[PDB]
Amino acid sequence: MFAWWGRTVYQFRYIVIGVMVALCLGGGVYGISLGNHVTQSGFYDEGSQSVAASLIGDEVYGRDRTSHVVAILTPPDDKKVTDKAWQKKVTEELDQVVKDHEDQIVGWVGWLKAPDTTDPTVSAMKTQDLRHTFISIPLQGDDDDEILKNYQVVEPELQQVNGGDIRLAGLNPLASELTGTIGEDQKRAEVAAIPLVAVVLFFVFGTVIAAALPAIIGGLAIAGALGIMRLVAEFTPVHFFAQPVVTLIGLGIAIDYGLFIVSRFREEIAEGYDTEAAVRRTVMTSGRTVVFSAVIIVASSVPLLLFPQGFLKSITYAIIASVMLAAILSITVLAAALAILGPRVDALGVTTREEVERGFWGRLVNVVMKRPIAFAAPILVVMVLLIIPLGQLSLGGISEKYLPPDNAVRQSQEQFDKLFPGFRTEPLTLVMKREDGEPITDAQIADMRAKALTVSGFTDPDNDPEKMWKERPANDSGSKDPSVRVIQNGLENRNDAAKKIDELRALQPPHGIEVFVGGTPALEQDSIHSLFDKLPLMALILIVTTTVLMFLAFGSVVLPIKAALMSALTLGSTMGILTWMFVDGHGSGLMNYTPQPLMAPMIGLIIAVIWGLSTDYEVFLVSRMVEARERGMSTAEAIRIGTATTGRLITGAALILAVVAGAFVFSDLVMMKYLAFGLLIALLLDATIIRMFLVPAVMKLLGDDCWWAPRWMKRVQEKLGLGETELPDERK
Ligand SMILES: CCCCCCCCCCCCO[C@@H]1O[C@H](CO)[C@@H](O[C@H]2O[C@H](CO)[C@@H](O)[C@H](O)[C@H]2O)[C@H](O)[C@H]1O
Repeated sequence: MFAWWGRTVYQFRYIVIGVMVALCLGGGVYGISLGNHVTQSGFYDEGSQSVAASLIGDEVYGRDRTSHVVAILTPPDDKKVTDKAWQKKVTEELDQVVKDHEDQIVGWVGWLKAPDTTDPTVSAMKTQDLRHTFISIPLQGDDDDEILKNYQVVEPELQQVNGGDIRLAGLNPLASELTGTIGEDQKRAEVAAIPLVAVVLFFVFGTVIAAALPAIIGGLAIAGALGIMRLVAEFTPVHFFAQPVVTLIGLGIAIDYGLFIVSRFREEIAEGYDTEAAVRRTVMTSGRTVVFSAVIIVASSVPLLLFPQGFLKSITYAIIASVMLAAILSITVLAAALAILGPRVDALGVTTREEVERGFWGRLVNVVMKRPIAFAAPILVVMVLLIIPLGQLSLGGISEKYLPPDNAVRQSQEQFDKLFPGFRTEPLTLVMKREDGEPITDAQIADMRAKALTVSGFTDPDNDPEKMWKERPANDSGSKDPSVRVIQNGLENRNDAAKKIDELRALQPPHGIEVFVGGTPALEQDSIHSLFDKLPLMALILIVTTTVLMFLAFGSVVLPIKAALMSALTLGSTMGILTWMFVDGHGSGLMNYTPQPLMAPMIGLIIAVIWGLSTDYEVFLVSRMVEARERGMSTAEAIRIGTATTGRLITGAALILAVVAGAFVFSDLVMMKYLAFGLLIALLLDATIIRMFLVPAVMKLLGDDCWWAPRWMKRVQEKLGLGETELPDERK
């Protein structure tokens, strides 16, 4: 199968370069417009009750646009807000930007619009010392994405009022700053990561052309991957986070895939094979290894589709499209480029000891295999102790804390929450709905409200139980159906969300009406629950599919079960350190972030990426161990030769993916630091502790058992065209 494709990619080398590059280049220009068709929601279980409570509530009471923008206005020269001359100056500036942007702004609302008023909440829009006052600027739009795109049209002119002294906070100033970290992370990779991976590529090949090919394949991969997702956006929504994942993960392992193809090609050239025979032996070995490695990551990402979070679904599609296009380009464009170029892939040089490290790998493995229990036992018990911090796992939602504490937009929100306490609330909603269609009586409301007061832990700023669980305000865009009435109240502690939500759902609603418990604490706790309910079924599918794929890439049954254990150990040890640094705070003062509960759908993603990544690096290693073993060599020889003919490649393939990960660990977005650190930690763990010690030690204990497989299972692999674990007699 790969032997057949090895020679066909040489006979049609000119057209597979022309056609496949054209598709990858066509998707690039078609993918430039991808940033204009992305959404920000998908963190909640869309088929849950808290979401239903939000759909019903917005349909009846209307969407709330009061929290879109809150602008803190401060008069210069210590003037008080009662300065009539200053009020006239800023109101005209506000009336001016609304006049110029009627299509983006509904209007502005606040104490300035009525300085002499008797409304308490409007009079609370000013501080007791008359030095600050805030306004609400509701924005136009039918969904949260159109609203945010309207705030970004007016923010510069809005920021210029009051001599520039205006603090913008609320839902949209933060969302602009959160989604803006994406571009900050891309530009940081284009000026700091892609130059670093250029000098890493040159120190493995010594010539510019051999080093430039994996980068070209990686560029063609993301170019064609951004085009695939732009086509996906024509049918279903896609999230903003799916663009960095293509750069953070797809661009990294695509260069890794293109690395084993070019290295194996130069290896066959030095052995004395001609250009056609070389590209066929790489496809039978590295090309086969890369295809298996790509399908494994796919098998690591599809179980996330069991999870109902659309944020996850959009990301799996980006991982699938990036790793598969990478493998396809590796055995098409790259394999044919090596066929056209040939040994003048080593021609140019930098002007335009490789055998001594390969011996150091042999010496280290012989030390490991000589006293293996002295290496396996201390390593695996240390990794188990690194899983202990995972017991302190807490889960939360998005807030202004996802930015560094020195972020101006975050500070403007925190300044609002201390000058004007009471306006910012996260209430749990009791959405009452009658199936009669008849109005809900005032007694039905006071009855459901009386049951909500039997549940402690709810906010009471007035110090009166009669003022608790008020009705939600009715905006002028909602159909005031008296069949549906909702009452809401916030919590004294967010940590009581899961507890108090269950206490509200346990209340017996009035005879005819049915109650839906919603609010952002309910939305968060329902996405948490949906992940950890299908997390075991996800892990079951994740493990059995990756294991059988390695049984085909290799020829053994115990080797895939070994790697699964070494991948589970690397997983738990990596997530325990992350819980130790992003939840408990160890490393927050240096990396500039605040420890806080994690986004629950993000632990599902980090499980998928780390697993498929650690398995891929096991496939890169053992593929040469089995290939040497298939030549009749002993187990200790197959091990040594395995981790010596690839000990430099796997080392180099890890630094590249670590550099691009090291560029996202500086992201102002904290959950990107969590993801990029997870790749950085697991990469170092796999490429050093696992590869150099735990793999040779455990395989030495097993001996010839390492390669064993039942016979009725080896012929199946053989039957499919996947039994090319060993090469043919060739003369060169
Ligand atoms: C390959 C890996 C396979 C791993 C298999 C994992 C199986 C499932 C693990 C436990 C499942 C239960 O999931 C449980 O959800 C509740 C929801 O409150 C979490 O509760 C935790 O988070 C929520 C939200 O902050 C709150 O309860 C509180 O922060 C904390 O107690 C528990 O921490 C978690 O244990």
